[PDB]
Amino acid sequence: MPHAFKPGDLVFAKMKGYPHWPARIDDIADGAVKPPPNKYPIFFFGTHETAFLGPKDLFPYDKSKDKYGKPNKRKGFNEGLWEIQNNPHASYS
Repeated sequence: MPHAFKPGDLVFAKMKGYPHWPARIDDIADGAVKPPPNKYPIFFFGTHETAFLGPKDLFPYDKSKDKYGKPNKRKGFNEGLWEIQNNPHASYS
């Protein structure tokens, strides 16, 4: 049975106006800005952008990849597919 989301989990993350996007739940570094309550820091692969999202926009990667893990025209998307498949826990700093 599923647990709550935790840093390191891989997802497709949904934002208004964008396709479901390969992403991870990030850690928050010491001294770094924390997310709002009930929100997680999402690191989007490919773009390497962060946004704060709740579980309603987070689709676990293993269950979702056959649907959402397909090339997309949008900038950064296909780089993002490579990252989540090939080195999803690397530093992209």
